[PDB]
Amino acid sequence: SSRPQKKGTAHHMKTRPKKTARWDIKRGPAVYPPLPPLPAEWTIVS
RNA sequence: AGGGUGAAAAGAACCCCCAUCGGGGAGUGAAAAGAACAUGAAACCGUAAGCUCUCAAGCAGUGGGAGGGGGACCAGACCCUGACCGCGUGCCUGUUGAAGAAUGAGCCGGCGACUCAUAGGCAGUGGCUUGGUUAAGGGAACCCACCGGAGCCGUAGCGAAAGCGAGUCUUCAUAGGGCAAUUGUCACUGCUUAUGGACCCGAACCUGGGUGAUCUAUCCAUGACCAGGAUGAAGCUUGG
RNA sequence: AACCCAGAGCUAGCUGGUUCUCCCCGAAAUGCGUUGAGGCGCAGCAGUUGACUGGACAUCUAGGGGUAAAGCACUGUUUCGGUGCGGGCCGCCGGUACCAAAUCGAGGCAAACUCUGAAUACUAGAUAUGACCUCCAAAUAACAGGGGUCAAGGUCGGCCAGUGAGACGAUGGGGGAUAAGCUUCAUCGUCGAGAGGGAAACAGCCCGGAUCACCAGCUAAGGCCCCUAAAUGACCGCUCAGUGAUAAAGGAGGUAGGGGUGCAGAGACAGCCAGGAGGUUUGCCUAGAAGCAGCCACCCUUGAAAGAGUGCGUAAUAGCUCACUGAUCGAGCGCUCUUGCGCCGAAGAUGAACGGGGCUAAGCGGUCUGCCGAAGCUGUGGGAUGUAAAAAAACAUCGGUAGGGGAGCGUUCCGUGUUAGGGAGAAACGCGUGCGUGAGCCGCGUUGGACGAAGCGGAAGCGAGAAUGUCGGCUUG
RNA sequence: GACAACUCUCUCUAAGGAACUCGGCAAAAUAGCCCCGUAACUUCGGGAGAAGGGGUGCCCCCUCGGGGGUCGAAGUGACCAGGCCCGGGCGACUGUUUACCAAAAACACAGGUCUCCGCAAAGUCGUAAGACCAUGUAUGGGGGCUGACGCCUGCC
RNA sequence: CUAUAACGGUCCUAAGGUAGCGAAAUUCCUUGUCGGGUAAGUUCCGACCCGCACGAAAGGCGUAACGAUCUGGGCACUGUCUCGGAGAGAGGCUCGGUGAAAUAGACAUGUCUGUGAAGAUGCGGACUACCUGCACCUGGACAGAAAGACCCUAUGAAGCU
RNA sequence: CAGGUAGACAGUUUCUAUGGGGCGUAGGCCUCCCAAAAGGUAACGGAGGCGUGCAAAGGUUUCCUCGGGCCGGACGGAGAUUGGCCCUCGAGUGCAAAGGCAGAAGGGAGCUUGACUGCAAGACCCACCCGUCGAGCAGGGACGAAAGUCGGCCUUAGUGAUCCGACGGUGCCGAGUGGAAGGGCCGUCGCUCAACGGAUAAAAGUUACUCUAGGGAUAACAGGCUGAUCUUCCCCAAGAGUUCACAUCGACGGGAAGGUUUGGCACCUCGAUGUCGGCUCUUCGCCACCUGGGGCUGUAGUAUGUUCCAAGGGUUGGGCUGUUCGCCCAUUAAAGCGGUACGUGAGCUGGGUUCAGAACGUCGUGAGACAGUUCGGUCCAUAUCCGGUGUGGGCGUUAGAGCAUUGAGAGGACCUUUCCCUAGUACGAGAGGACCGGGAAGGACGCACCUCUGGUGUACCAGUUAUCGUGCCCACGGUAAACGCUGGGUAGCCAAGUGCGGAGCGGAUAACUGCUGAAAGCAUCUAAGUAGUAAGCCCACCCCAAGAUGAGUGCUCUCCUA
RNA sequence: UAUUCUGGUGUCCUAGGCGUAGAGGAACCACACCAAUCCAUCCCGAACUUGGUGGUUAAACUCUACUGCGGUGACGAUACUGUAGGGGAGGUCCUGCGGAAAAAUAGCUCGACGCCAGGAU
Ligand SMILES: [Mg+2]
Ligand SMILES: [Mg+2]
Ligand SMILES: [Mg+2]
Ligand SMILES: [Mg+2]
Ligand SMILES: [Mg+2]
Ligand SMILES: [Mg+2]
Ligand SMILES: [Mg+2]
Ligand SMILES: [Mg+2]
Ligand SMILES: [Mg+2]
Ligand SMILES: [Mg+2]
Ligand SMILES: [Mg+2]
Ligand SMILES: [Mg+2]
Ligand SMILES: [Mg+2]
Ligand SMILES: [Mg+2]
Ligand SMILES: [Mg+2]
Ligand SMILES: [Mg+2]
Ligand SMILES: [Mg+2]
Ligand SMILES: [Mg+2]
Ligand SMILES: [Mg+2]
Ligand SMILES: [Mg+2]
Ligand SMILES: [Mg+2]
Ligand SMILES: [Mg+2]
Ligand SMILES: [Mg+2]
Ligand SMILES: [Mg+2]
Ligand SMILES: [Mg+2]
Ligand SMILES: [Mg+2]
Ligand SMILES: [Mg+2]
Ligand SMILES: [Mg+2]
Ligand SMILES: [Mg+2]
Ligand SMILES: [Mg+2]
Ligand SMILES: [Mg+2]
Ligand SMILES: [Mg+2]
Ligand SMILES: [Mg+2]
Ligand SMILES: [Mg+2]
Ligand SMILES: [Mg+2]
Ligand SMILES: [Mg+2]
Ligand SMILES: [Mg+2]
Ligand SMILES: [Mg+2]
Ligand SMILES: [Mg+2]
Ligand SMILES: [Mg+2]
Ligand SMILES: [Mg+2]
Ligand SMILES: [Mg+2]
Ligand SMILES: [Mg+2]
Ligand SMILES: [Mg+2]
Ligand SMILES: [Mg+2]
Ligand SMILES: [Mg+2]
Ligand SMILES: [Mg+2]
Ligand SMILES: [Mg+2]
Ligand SMILES: [Mg+2]
Ligand SMILES: [Mg+2]
Ligand SMILES: [Mg+2]
Ligand SMILES: [Mg+2]
Ligand SMILES: [Mg+2]
Ligand SMILES: [Mg+2]
Ligand SMILES: [Mg+2]
Ligand SMILES: [Mg+2]
Ligand SMILES: [Mg+2]
Ligand SMILES: [Mg+2]
Ligand SMILES: [Mg+2]
Ligand SMILES: [Mg+2]
Ligand SMILES: [Mg+2]
Ligand SMILES: [Mg+2]
Ligand SMILES: [Mg+2]
Ligand SMILES: [Mg+2]
Ligand SMILES: [Mg+2]
Ligand SMILES: [Mg+2]
Ligand SMILES: [Mg+2]
Ligand SMILES: [Mg+2]
Ligand SMILES: [Mg+2]
Ligand SMILES: [Mg+2]
Ligand SMILES: [Mg+2]
Ligand SMILES: [Mg+2]
Ligand SMILES: [Mg+2]
Ligand SMILES: [Mg+2]
Ligand SMILES: [Mg+2]
Ligand SMILES: [Mg+2]
Ligand SMILES: [Mg+2]
Ligand SMILES: [Mg+2]
Ligand SMILES: [Mg+2]
Ligand SMILES: [Mg+2]
Ligand SMILES: [Mg+2]
Ligand SMILES: [Mg+2]
Ligand SMILES: [Mg+2]
Ligand SMILES: [Mg+2]
Ligand SMILES: [Mg+2]
Ligand SMILES: [Mg+2]
Ligand SMILES: [Mg+2]
Ligand SMILES: [Mg+2]
Ligand SMILES: [Mg+2]
Ligand SMILES: [Mg+2]
Ligand SMILES: [Mg+2]
Ligand SMILES: [Mg+2]
Ligand SMILES: [Mg+2]
Ligand SMILES: [Mg+2]
Ligand SMILES: [Mg+2]
Ligand SMILES: [Mg+2]
Ligand SMILES: [Mg+2]
Ligand SMILES: [Mg+2]
Ligand SMILES: [Mg+2]
Ligand SMILES: [Mg+2]
Ligand SMILES: [Mg+2]
Ligand SMILES: [Mg+2]
Ligand SMILES: [Mg+2]
Ligand SMILES: [Mg+2]
Ligand SMILES: [Mg+2]
Ligand SMILES: [Mg+2]
Ligand SMILES: [Mg+2]
Ligand SMILES: [Mg+2]
Ligand SMILES: [Mg+2]
Ligand SMILES: [Mg+2]
Ligand SMILES: [Mg+2]
Ligand SMILES: [Mg+2]
Ligand SMILES: [Mg+2]
Ligand SMILES: [Mg+2]
Ligand SMILES: [Mg+2]
Ligand SMILES: [Mg+2]
Ligand SMILES: [Mg+2]
Ligand SMILES: [Mg+2]
Ligand SMILES: [Mg+2]
Ligand SMILES: [Mg+2]
Ligand SMILES: [Mg+2]
Ligand SMILES: [Mg+2]
Ligand SMILES: [Mg+2]
Ligand SMILES: [Mg+2]
Ligand SMILES: [Mg+2]
Ligand SMILES: [Mg+2]
Ligand SMILES: [Mg+2]
Ligand SMILES: [Mg+2]
Ligand SMILES: [Mg+2]
Ligand SMILES: [Mg+2]
Ligand SMILES: [Mg+2]
Ligand SMILES: [Mg+2]
Ligand SMILES: [Mg+2]
Ligand SMILES: [Mg+2]
Ligand SMILES: [Mg+2]
Ligand SMILES: [Mg+2]
Ligand SMILES: [Mg+2]
Ligand SMILES: [Mg+2]
Ligand SMILES: [Mg+2]
Ligand SMILES: [Mg+2]
Ligand SMILES: [Mg+2]
Ligand SMILES: [Mg+2]
Ligand SMILES: [Mg+2]
Ligand SMILES: [Mg+2]
Ligand SMILES: [Mg+2]
Ligand SMILES: [Mg+2]
Ligand SMILES: [Mg+2]
Ligand SMILES: [Mg+2]
Ligand SMILES: [Mg+2]
Ligand SMILES: [Mg+2]
Ligand SMILES: [Mg+2]
Ligand SMILES: [Mg+2]
Ligand SMILES: [Mg+2]
Ligand SMILES: [Mg+2]
Ligand SMILES: [Mg+2]
Ligand SMILES: [Mg+2]
Ligand SMILES: [Mg+2]
Ligand SMILES: [Mg+2]
Ligand SMILES: [Mg+2]
Ligand SMILES: [Mg+2]
Ligand SMILES: [Mg+2]
Ligand SMILES: [Mg+2]
Ligand SMILES: [Mg+2]
Ligand SMILES: [Mg+2]
Ligand SMILES: [Mg+2]
Repeated sequence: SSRPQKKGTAHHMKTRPKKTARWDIKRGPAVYPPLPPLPAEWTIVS
């Protein structure tokens, strides 16, 4: 055998998970319409 | 190495277990503090009561908490236990890097290491700045009032030096260049530096002075010892 | 080179150890010199303190250069070609198809070659508000400006540290075997000194830099059959090898596609029927060579077609069969590439060993949308440090080893003090639904039996888990 | 007490007989006494207990060893008590030695040879005084190398 | 005749190894080659000489006797062995009495494989495993008994030349 | 007092990196490359130089152009001197290399001494110490008509801090004062201080007699990484093989795997994590030595050759070695190769770490030394845990028991050689001589066993020696360790003795051989579907076995009294 | 003031150079010829020097023209690369955003600009 193996960090570089697919990279958080302005949390009644 | 019964031996009569020791009562005493006696932590050894483990894999915990128990007054809380699920590669040292199969610690409690003196530098605080300060020494014993200006720091530099001096050395030349044309000090506290063992513990050694020949190495004096058996040199006498 | 004592706490650039808490900042493993290499001096890069400053992050322009690429103008190198002085062999002063400089033509190569020559990098200059609340303009919005606050780089010094064994990864290279988790340099990233998520586990790969609380929310990297959070989602293609965990040359009617080129409707491929002749037994060679041991030639004729013969066969013939042609059959078929995914090549030593179970998708490409996913970001509350000099209110900030700075707690003792308090129970010992960022404090006792706080100050034999420490006590076996 | 494995101190083991093993390590074997016999080799002393063989108890009889009988599987019946032979190296020999991992081929040795020393000697120990050498005197005393006996000991 | 070299030439030294021995306690290559002993011989004996690198008082070559010497072979003999067996004692084992030690971070202390400072009970994935004794066995725990004798360092120590 | 002179004696020194051994080599400076177009930059990376030289090779004024082709010219030739045309920087420049430089920095001529004194703004380089460039100013000059140039050299190497001394100068100091001695200052000289930032003026070895503190920051073994070397293949096919590349070989080259050889690395442990052989004891891999089944053959037969599947079993006994290796003897079916830390040292034992003694050869003056040889030479261990082989208790198994079993799972064993029928039949001209299927005897191994043959048999029985007891004879007893010594021996235990075992027209496969048969109207062992077939795999055989917590099923028994 | 021409003299530059063909003699520049007291040749009045002649555009220089050589040289695209990733056992390949050659060809090129003296218009 004239080929080596992948030890330690080398091996990590090779084997770590990646999304190659151009479509999954370009995804993102959903865009939800804004919320109507909400009331005051707690009010003091005197 | 081995300290502390009580104020006082009042150190426990008498009965019981009973060969003695040891104990349980009674009695002494504020207390038994009962002679292995004063406070009496930890390791370690147990005894009892509450919950719980015998299909289980785990640096023993932690977040969640089934079921069961306990002392409450803010009874929806606290405390003990712990069905099962999740997460969780002892500590130190030292390393590019450790859970390491890298070193170190059996466990528990004590002892155990940047100290002191004196100087130098710097910082922080004061005191004086009619410059600052005293050293040894003297002191109603110490401390301390009051002394003690000898010293020391700051007020002029340049130059090897004579020497000159707000200048001076280098120069034929100030022509240029160099260096100068100003500055507090005495304490206390801290950080560092230096000198002494100088953060602690740890060598093999080095030298000086003694002590050893009852062991062993040689010898010296004077004693003692070596069962039993073989073999048969010289020499000597016999005779060719 | 005895022993004991003394100098002696010898000396040890070496190894081990060096004890309370919280807050802020925070490295280096490089260069030079060294009887130096595991030490040290200075520099580089901490911290704290002052003095000057005006930047940094971006944007554009300008400089010089000789790397990457490229090239043959020089220096080498090199192949063949053209021409050839120059040499070898022969003759007798005669011959040739033999080796060869320079130049030409063609074609290359180069760390120590350059007529050329980038990108970045370096040096320099010039252009441009970092955010947030307010005032605001008849005034609303926005814009403009005033005002206020905050954040942000650098040189020179003072005081005073560590560091001077680095590791891998990306990239450029040298040594080595374009071997090594090897080694040695250069520009960077992470680890060192960095927790969290993804990587089955997994210093150095990817995301992200942890003030703290929350049984809230949105996301990054990465994921969505069950173990195990989210789609047993959607729509296109592919794979049949459990490929989906790894390796090459090479092999191949594997398979799904794409592109050229042959033919054909007077019938193309395969099958089946027949023919496959004459010269001639071609010449040579040979005992023989007759298509078929070997050598050379490989034409011609009759023809629908038939090679002086593709293979078998004979001692040599014969014989079988192929190339090619007519017929039959009636719609595709030939030989070429080339992608994608597979197959074989592919074989080790304790036992599935490639996360498991499993899956023809739960594998692989391509496209669409939901969700999960961290200590990142948001939400709601507390703390601290810097502005900063009381607050309060802002804004920013708060990972951290070596290491530096700030703020504290506790122990014994002294001053106040022959203190307050204490046989109406001190110290100590044991406890706490008490209060602190912690060191700890405050309170309580069916223990204990005589001392002794707080405050405001002072001093140290002042804090222990590590020293094969050390002395006692007690285990384990 | 019991009578496992295994270890150790011991006895025995069919057929074989060193095949074991680094190596016959350890075991087994031999063994006294009397009688016969006894090699190479030699420094003529040895070798030599060479090797190898026979006999052995208890009774009577004869002579002062011999004959006859008789038991036993076995008679020096236990204990005690040599295995031997053929070779080679090294060292002549008996001796000495590393207390506690080495007993030898190392050390010694008789012998050899060199050299110093005439006596108030050389040599050794003492700062010195002096002591040893030696109450000796070159057939003696120091020191160096070699190592019986045999053959020798070459060149520079 | 292949060969070898008594014999010559030259070189250099103070001079160039004579007698005797020789694969040896000396021989590297090397288990030299030959002969013997053995069914088979890296040892042994004899001889060759090509003495890496014998040699003449650091003695050379012989040698009878001697040796708890080193080394080869042979007869006798045997559990040394083929290939183990049985027995006796002292332990081991049970019961009563007395009663240690080295060791020890804490240990609730499986296997395979993978990972990892590159050989894991302790991290991952599977697999296997009721709790706990006793007798035996010694593969592991990088098992235990402190400076690693070997290698390097130290401007260490000592002895010796 | 002086000179000489003994490691007899004393104190000390003996560098760093080599390949972390000897040995010689290297250590400062300069140029080029590496060096990634600023500068800087390492390697035991690749090339070379320097430790000076010139009185002109310096200064200046002024003039000039080298080299290389081709041609002419007495000797004279390839090449000397001379003439001429073409190319234009290819020569030169004291000496390396680099960068420069053509009416020049290159060649010549004339005059010289600036190869000056006093200096110096500012820069570059920079840890420091050093190092480099320099406009400008004054003095006194050289050359030049003058402008101007000149503080050595086209540039970059040609060097050495400090202390100390030496010579020449000097308006300085001069220990009461005057002088002197001696010093200061300026100029300069003196080290291969070359280990070149120089430790002193002055310095080598050795330790296996050794020791201390440390680290393996650095090796020796093993582990890991790597795989050059090694081992096993595959690709191409020049040929060989009567014809014929591919029965069998396969040159020139290529592509791999493995991790067993010799290595590289230094990640690993240094304290007591240690190499090669045997003994005992396993176990696993397959690249298959034999045994089972096949394909091809240049296979007639027997026997081969090569290759495919196959690791269930097997793989002897000796002479020789420290050995891995290897050689032989006699067998054998065959006497396989590897891994497991030499697999195995808290299981055993030899060497090896050649420890201290000694001797030989050799090196060294020497102490001593040797990957030379030789003789001698101490490794301990009561098992805590895991792991194992056995053997119990507890508890579970849903009321408690006693028996009998099913069998998930686990193991043991299924091995092999001759000979004889078949048949001297096929096969072959003969010589030779089968496949297939039957039968016996053996081997090894396993399971038992004691009838026989034995071994032991300290239960016993007999002889017998010495001796002391029982009063003495007789006869017995003790002792001669754990039989005094011998001769026998039953039961037990045991083997060399005796038996027995290895069975399967069961199941499913590997290779291979096949039948029907498409995709490609042909063919094809395969795509559908099936048939044969292996010492292999699984059931059957033999023991264990419901803690098989999934704790099974069956039969029976017992649950009183108040 | 212009313009044209000759000679001198510079600066800028794309470095204007060689070749072929043509033009210039009144002026200007040059050679040609002749003689050597200043000076001159390592030999030579060749060069350099002083003083004459009056010949010629032959050489030289000058001016116009021309791509044959020479010099210069794109646009595009490609190689390379900065940064953000991806593939491969590796040697090395690929993508996005930004920069961007060398070579080769297409073209360009027979310089530009200024002062002085001297003629001519
Ligand atoms: Mg490999
Ligand atoms: Mg991984
Ligand atoms: Mg995403
Ligand atoms: Mg009483
Ligand atoms: Mg009594
Ligand atoms: Mg009493
Ligand atoms: Mg009472
Ligand atoms: Mg009372
Ligand atoms: Mg008490
Ligand atoms: Mg279970
Ligand atoms: Mg458990
Ligand atoms: Mg470590
Ligand atoms: Mg370490
Ligand atoms: Mg301790
Ligand atoms: Mg320990
Ligand atoms: Mg203390
Ligand atoms: Mg200190
Ligand atoms: Mg002090
Ligand atoms: Mg005495
Ligand atoms: Mg005495
Ligand atoms: Mg005595
Ligand atoms: Mg006497
Ligand atoms: Mg006596
Ligand atoms: Mg006697
Ligand atoms: Mg001593
Ligand atoms: Mg001390
Ligand atoms: Mg002292
Ligand atoms: Mg010292
Ligand atoms: Mg910070
Ligand atoms: Mg050091
Ligand atoms: Mg700083
Ligand atoms: Mg440029
Ligand atoms: Mg260039
Ligand atoms: Mg290039
Ligand atoms: Mg190129
Ligand atoms: Mg060229
Ligand atoms: Mg060309
Ligand atoms: Mg280059
Ligand atoms: Mg150019
Ligand atoms: Mg250009
Ligand atoms: Mg840029
Ligand atoms: Mg350094
Ligand atoms: Mg280093
Ligand atoms: Mg790296
Ligand atoms: Mg490069
Ligand atoms: Mg290569
Ligand atoms: Mg560190
Ligand atoms: Mg970081
Ligand atoms: Mg990051
Ligand atoms: Mg943040
Ligand atoms: Mg933060
Ligand atoms: Mg979401
Ligand atoms: Mg789910
Ligand atoms: Mg789906
Ligand atoms: Mg797979
Ligand atoms: Mg035929
Ligand atoms: Mg899976
Ligand atoms: Mg969160
Ligand atoms: Mg947090
Ligand atoms: Mg938080
Ligand atoms: Mg945050
Ligand atoms: Mg605050
Ligand atoms: Mg604040
Ligand atoms: Mg404040
Ligand atoms: Mg912090
Ligand atoms: Mg710190
Ligand atoms: Mg107190
Ligand atoms: Mg007190
Ligand atoms: Mg308190
Ligand atoms: Mg009282
Ligand atoms: Mg103290
Ligand atoms: Mg105990
Ligand atoms: Mg017994
Ligand atoms: Mg006996
Ligand atoms: Mg026997
Ligand atoms: Mg016999
Ligand atoms: Mg013996
Ligand atoms: Mg015996
Ligand atoms: Mg006899
Ligand atoms: Mg004899
Ligand atoms: Mg011998
Ligand atoms: Mg002797
Ligand atoms: Mg001894
Ligand atoms: Mg002896
Ligand atoms: Mg001796
Ligand atoms: Mg005398
Ligand atoms: Mg001797
Ligand atoms: Mg021999
Ligand atoms: Mg040998
Ligand atoms: Mg032998
Ligand atoms: Mg020799
Ligand atoms: Mg001699
Ligand atoms: Mg003899
Ligand atoms: Mg003796
Ligand atoms: Mg037995
Ligand atoms: Mg006993
Ligand atoms: Mg357990
Ligand atoms: Mg690994
Ligand atoms: Mg493992
Ligand atoms: Mg765990
Ligand atoms: Mg064990
Ligand atoms: Mg044992
Ligand atoms: Mg462990
Ligand atoms: Mg040193
Ligand atoms: Mg020293
Ligand atoms: Mg000495
Ligand atoms: Mg650069
Ligand atoms: Mg550079
Ligand atoms: Mg270098
Ligand atoms: Mg000159
Ligand atoms: Mg001037
Ligand atoms: Mg010159
Ligand atoms: Mg000096
Ligand atoms: Mg005087
Ligand atoms: Mg005077
Ligand atoms: Mg005086
Ligand atoms: Mg005087
Ligand atoms: Mg001067
Ligand atoms: Mg030095
Ligand atoms: Mg130096
Ligand atoms: Mg010196
Ligand atoms: Mg020795
Ligand atoms: Mg010593
Ligand atoms: Mg290991
Ligand atoms: Mg082939
Ligand atoms: Mg290391
Ligand atoms: Mg150990
Ligand atoms: Mg196979
Ligand atoms: Mg045949
Ligand atoms: Mg097999
Ligand atoms: Mg097997
Ligand atoms: Mg086998
Ligand atoms: Mg057979
Ligand atoms: Mg072995
Ligand atoms: Mg072991
Ligand atoms: Mg010698
Ligand atoms: Mg011995
Ligand atoms: Mg146990
Ligand atoms: Mg039950
Ligand atoms: Mg049964
Ligand atoms: Mg079954
Ligand atoms: Mg089971
Ligand atoms: Mg069977
Ligand atoms: Mg027949
Ligand atoms: Mg048969
Ligand atoms: Mg029997
Ligand atoms: Mg019987
Ligand atoms: Mg018997
Ligand atoms: Mg009697
Ligand atoms: Mg008796
Ligand atoms: Mg089948
Ligand atoms: Mg077939
Ligand atoms: Mg068909
Ligand atoms: Mg099928
Ligand atoms: Mg079968
Ligand atoms: Mg049951
Ligand atoms: Mg159940
Ligand atoms: Mg141009
Ligand atoms: Mg132009
Ligand atoms: Mg003309
Ligand atoms: Mg042109
Ligand atoms: Mg372009
Ligand atoms: Mg990239
Ligand atoms: Mg350009
Ligand atoms: Mg171009």
